[PDB]
Amino acid sequence: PKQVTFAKLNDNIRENFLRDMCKKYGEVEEVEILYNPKTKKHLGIAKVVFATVRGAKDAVQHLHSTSVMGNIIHVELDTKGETRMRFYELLVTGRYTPQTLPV
Repeated sequence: PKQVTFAKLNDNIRENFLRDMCKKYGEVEEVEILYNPKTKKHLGIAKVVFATVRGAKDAVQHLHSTSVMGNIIHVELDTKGETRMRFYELLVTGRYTPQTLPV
């Protein structure tokens, strides 16, 4: 369980921002913001894979439900990205918006 899913990220948070915020908790191996692949709209969700279990755990512990860039973000362990997959489906089809995603 080294993979973490972020949700309700402000659309001014891209890879450099999220990498910087996650490196405080441990080495970071992959960071990816998800977009609508046609319109390029930021969907507020992201994948981060940490080098260690401890990095992912500490990042979730200290970032979940914190105020970042003016709203409360959602951060959770997502071992195979299945939770983020459901988030993606709902967001990229416009069933919800990035800030109204049920979490």
